[PDB]
Amino acid sequence: RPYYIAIVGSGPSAFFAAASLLKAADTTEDLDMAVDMLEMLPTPWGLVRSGVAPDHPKIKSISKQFEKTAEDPRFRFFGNVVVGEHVQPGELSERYDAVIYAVGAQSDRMLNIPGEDLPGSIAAVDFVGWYNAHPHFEQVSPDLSGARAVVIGNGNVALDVARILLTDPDVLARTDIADHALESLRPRGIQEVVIVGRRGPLQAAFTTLELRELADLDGVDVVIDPAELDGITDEDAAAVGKVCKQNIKVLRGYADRERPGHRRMVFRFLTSPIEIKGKRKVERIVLGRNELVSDGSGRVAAKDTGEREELPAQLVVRSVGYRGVPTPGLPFDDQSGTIPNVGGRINGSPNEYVVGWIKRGPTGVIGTNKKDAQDTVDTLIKNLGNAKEGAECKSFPDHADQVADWLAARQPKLVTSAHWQVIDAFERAAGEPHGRPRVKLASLAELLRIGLG
Ligand SMILES: Cc1cc2nc3c(=O)[nH]c(=O)nc-3n(C[C@H](O)[C@H](O)[C@H](O)COP(=O)(O)OP(=O)(O)OC[C@H]3O[C@@H](n4cnc5c(N)ncnc54)[C@H](O)[C@@H]3O)c2cc1C
Ligand SMILES: NC(=O)C1=CN([C@@H]2O[C@H](COP(=O)(O)OP(=O)(O)OC[C@H]3O[C@@H](n4cnc5c(N)ncnc54)[C@H](OP(=O)(O)O)[C@@H]3O)[C@@H](O)[C@H]2O)C=CC1
Repeated sequence: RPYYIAIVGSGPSAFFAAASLLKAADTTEDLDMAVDMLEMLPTPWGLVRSGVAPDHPKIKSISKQFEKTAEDPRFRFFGNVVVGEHVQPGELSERYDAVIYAVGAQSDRMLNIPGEDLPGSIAAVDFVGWYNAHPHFEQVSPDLSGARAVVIGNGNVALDVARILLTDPDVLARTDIADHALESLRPRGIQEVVIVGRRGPLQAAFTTLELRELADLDGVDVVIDPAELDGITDEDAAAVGKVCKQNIKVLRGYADRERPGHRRMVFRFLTSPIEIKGKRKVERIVLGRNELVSDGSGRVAAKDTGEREELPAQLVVRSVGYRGVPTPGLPFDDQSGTIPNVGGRINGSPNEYVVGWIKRGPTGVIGTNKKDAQDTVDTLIKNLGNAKEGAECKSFPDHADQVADWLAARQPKLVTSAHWQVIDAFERAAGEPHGRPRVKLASLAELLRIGLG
C-alpha cells in the first residue's frame, strides 16, 4: 500500500508539501504516496486566492503549479471540510499515516487600544478578505464614504490596503475584486490614506517593488514629508540590508515631490495609535510620537515620547500582522499564534506536522513556503521509514474509499476537485466578458449552489 497523508489546508505550503511528498515517491523505490487535501473553503489556494491583491493577477499564476499537482491521480481534494468542526485531528491521525497542518494564519493581531472595537475600526485580515470575496468576510462591509482612512503598520499588506482604497475604481473594475467592494469603492469617498508606522523608515517591512509601484496609481499622489527622513541615512540603510537601501532611495524620491486636488497616500513614521474615538463609530484617532532606542536585543524599538495629536478619520485598518488560530486537539503558542514544532513535527505527536505560516509565523512571500514544506516533508518521510522498519506502521485495508465515505458522512456538502472545477469555470466565465479574470462567488451559499449542483 501507499502511505496515506492528509494535508489540512490548500494554500501554498500545502501544495508545496503535496508536491514534495509525490516527488519523494517518484524518486524512491518501495515508497508510494497518496495525498488527501482537506480545505475549509469550497475553493483551494489559500491566500493566493483570498490574500494576493486583485491588482496583482500575475502573482496568482502560481496556481497553475498547484493545478498540475492536483492532476496527479494520487491526489484528492475535499473542500468545505473544516478540521476541528467536521472532523477532528485525533480522527485524522487514526486514518492517515501522517497529517500535515497547513492552515495558515486565519485571524489578526490587535492593537489593544481603547476604541479598537468601534464600527469603522477593522483589521486588514477582514478588509482584505472582504475585498477578495472570502466567504467568511462577506459582511465586513466597511463604510468607505469618509474622506480619511488610517492604516496602521509598515508591511506590504498595509500597502495593499492603501492601494485598494485609492485606486481608480475604473481600474479595479477590470480585476477579480469582489463586486461588493467595487460597489463601495465606486464613489471614491476616501481622499487620503495615512499609513502609520511605529518605528522608522529603516525598520519598515515593506519591500521595494511594492513601494515603487505606488508611483503608477493614476490620480494618487504619494506624500512623504521630508522631515520623515531626517536622521535617516543612506549609510545606516545599507547597514540594514540591500532591500532597505533600495527602499530608502524610493522613499526619498517620493519626498522630493511637493498638490491640491489629488487623492493622497501619506506615510508617517515613528507614530503609534493610542486611542480610537467617536460616538458609535470611528471619528478620530489619537496618535503618539515615538523615538527609536536600543533595547539590548540587537535592534531598535519604539519608545513613546508622550506627545499626543488627534487626527479626524472615518476608517482605521490595522495591518499589524495576521495571526494563527488554535485548532482543537493540537497544541498552540498563544503569544506567537503558531503550533509548536521541531523540524515541522508537532510537539507531542508522532505523526502530525506543520508547514507554512502556522509553523513559522505570518511572514514571507509565497515562495518562502517551498523549502519550509520540503524540510517538514523530509522529517515526516524519515519518521515513516523508521516506523515501517520497526513494524509500527498502521495497518490499513480499499482504505481510500473508506476514508472518503467517512468524510462524506461528516460533511455531505464536501466539494471534490471536479466540483471545484465547476466553481472555477463559473467564476472565470462570469468575468472574462467584462475584462476580468473572474467574478468570485462571495458566500458559502453561492459557492455551494454551483459546486454541489
Ligand atoms: C493580504 C496578503 C497578501 C499577500 N500577497 C502576496 C504577494 O503579492 N506575493 C507573495 O509572494 N506573497 C503574498 N502574500 C504571502 C502569501 O499569501 C503567504 O506566503 C502564503 O499564502 C502562506 O501560505 P500558507 O499555506 O501558510 O497559508 P494560506 O495561504 O493562508 O493557506 C491556508 C489554508 O488553510 C485553510 N484552512 C485554515 N484552517 C483550516 C481548517 N481548520 N480546516 C481546513 N482548512 C483550513 C485556509 O482556508 C487556507 O486555504 C500575501 C499575504 C497576505 C496576508
Ligand atoms: N507583494 C508582496 O511580496 C507581498 C508580500 N506579503 C507578505 O506577507 C507577509 C505579511 O505581511 P504583513 O501582514 O504586512 O506583515 P509584516 O510582518 O510584513 O508587517 C507587519 C507590520 O506591523 C507592524 N506592527 C506590529 N505591531 C504593531 C503595533 N502594535 N503598532 C504598530 N505597528 C505594528 C510591524 O512593525 P514592527 O516592524 O515595528 O514590528 C510591521 O510594520 C509579509 O512577509 C509580507 O511581505 C504581503 C503582501 C504583499
